[PDB]
Amino acid sequence: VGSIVTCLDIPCSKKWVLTLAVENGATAASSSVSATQAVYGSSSANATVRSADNPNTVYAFKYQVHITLTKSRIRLDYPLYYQSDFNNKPYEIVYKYNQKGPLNWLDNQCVATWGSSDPTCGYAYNPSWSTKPADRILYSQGFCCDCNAGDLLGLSPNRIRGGLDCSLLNFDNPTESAHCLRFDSLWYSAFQIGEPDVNFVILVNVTKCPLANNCSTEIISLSPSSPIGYASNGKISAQAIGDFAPWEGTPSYSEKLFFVPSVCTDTSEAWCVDRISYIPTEINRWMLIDNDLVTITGDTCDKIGVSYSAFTNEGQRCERPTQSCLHDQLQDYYDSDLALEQTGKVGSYFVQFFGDFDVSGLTPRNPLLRFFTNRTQATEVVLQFAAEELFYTIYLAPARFLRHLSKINPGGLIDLWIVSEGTGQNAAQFTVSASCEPNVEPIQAQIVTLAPGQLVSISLPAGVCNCTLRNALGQVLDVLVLEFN
Ligand SMILES: *[C@@H]1O[C@H](CO)[C@@H](O[C@@H]2O[C@H](CO)[C@@H](O[C@@H]3O[C@H](CO)[C@@H](O)[C@H](O[C@@H]4O[C@H](CO)[C@@H](O)[C@H](O[C@H]5O[C@H](CO)[C@@H](O)[C@H](O)[C@@H]5O)[C@@H]4O)[C@@H]3O)[C@H](O)[C@H]2NC(C)=O)[C@H](O)[C@H]1NC(C)=O
Ligand SMILES: *[C@@H]1O[C@H](CO)[C@@H](O)[C@H](O)[C@H]1NC(C)=O
Repeated sequence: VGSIVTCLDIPCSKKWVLTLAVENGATAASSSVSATQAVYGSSSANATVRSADNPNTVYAFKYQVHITLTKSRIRLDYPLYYQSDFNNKPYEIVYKYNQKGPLNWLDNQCVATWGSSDPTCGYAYNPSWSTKPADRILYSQGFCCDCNAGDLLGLSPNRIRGGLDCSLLNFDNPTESAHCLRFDSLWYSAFQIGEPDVNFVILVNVTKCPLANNCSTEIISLSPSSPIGYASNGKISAQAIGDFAPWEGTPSYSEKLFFVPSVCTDTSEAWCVDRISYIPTEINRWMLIDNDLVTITGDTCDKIGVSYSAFTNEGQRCERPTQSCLHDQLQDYYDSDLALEQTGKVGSYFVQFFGDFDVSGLTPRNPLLRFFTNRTQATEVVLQFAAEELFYTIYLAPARFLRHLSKINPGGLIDLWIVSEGTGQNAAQFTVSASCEPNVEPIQAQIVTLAPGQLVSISLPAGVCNCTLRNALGQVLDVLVLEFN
């Protein structure tokens, strides 16, 4: 049980403070109880609460109080920091014709020199919707391959990427090829990951019921981010207490990037609309991928985010097969883990393979990285109650029998004098009992009310009388023995 404090300079004049602990657990059908629950003001002994200062006052429950605390599973929430967006699978297209016919060195050359208004691949622009030549993206026009001798050794070595037949002397036969970088419809958003925060929910049910010798219910929710809640017009407050910091050994994903599918540039591709659908089977296919598998600058080949500079500047580009520089993309990680998921094995990139990923309440374009855990831990919950309506005051003053005045005259009439000593204006109720034993009919006790400093006399109708003074609540103050007859 808790004590009662005066409300120092949380709205109250007097305040009941109680501290409880609640712990979470995996209950089952058989053992279904993890709750912390306590009742107050129901038994005849726990009906009063000691005061912090001035013990002469105790507070009795006006209602019987039911408080129940339950704790959710413990979740690790990883803060996300937006990096940029990344294409799912870039692909190379090869052009060997244009609107004039086959590409060749004589009458219809492949054009990819920077600055030309005539690139066979076209340019890309930044912003993408622009056609201003000043907004052309460097290296976006791709590059040409032809039936010449490159700087390195060989005879017509640049024919390989475009599949050119450098032996036919024929104007229907193209002798040059253009190579352009393109991005498929699906774009992922990538996030950096911070160190996790702990999260849980504590439900506090406070139920007031009448005394017995209708019920009311208020629910307070508590969390590490919102640790203080109120109820019944600020008359009640609950607060979770402790170091909510993550523990040692919690998994860290700092070196990784959170890859969330976000955008379809061509919404007419049903496969793309599926990849961004916020349903649990696809959200569990979002990916954590090591940062060193990504190129944020796009000038590194065979890395997530590869772009025009890496594609065009690859050494001996024309001697390489198509789609070179474009390996190991998000689509390849997806297919790799998808086949593992489709065969009951454990992959390396899907979030479902990292733990109990929370898919609830996720809104598109506002993703989160949250994992439920094994953890069970106790959390102290401090409760405060405005005592104005929960308790009425009960005062306890000292009280003596005035021995120099309380006598017995020789008919049974006991003249008793009681004094309450001290200062105060709050009366206290006292019970006076008499136990005259030898052949004396019973004497009924009587309640007397005395404020500090007051003094009253009451008469009670070979013997001896045991007279006892009792407090308003389960105490005895003074006892005097007096002879009779
Ligand atoms: C906040 O906290 C307070 C108290 O801490 C809660 O109030 C308490 O709610 C309890 C249930 O909600 C309630 O206990 C009930 O007592 C009733 C009898 O007085 C029961 O009818 C009631 O439901 C039963 O529970 C049984 C458990 O299995 C169940 O078997 C039973 O169903 C069988 O029995 C009926 C016949 O009664 C058949 O018709 C039926 O077909 C089944 O055979 C039934 O479900 C439960 O036992 C407490 O009395 C409440 N205490 C107080 C002080 O009010 C609040 O609910 C909490 N608030 C919130 C929001 O959580
Ligand atoms: C929880 O921990 C226990 C041992 O402490 C382990 O056996 C169990 O597999 C764990 N479960 C989960 C879901 O982490």
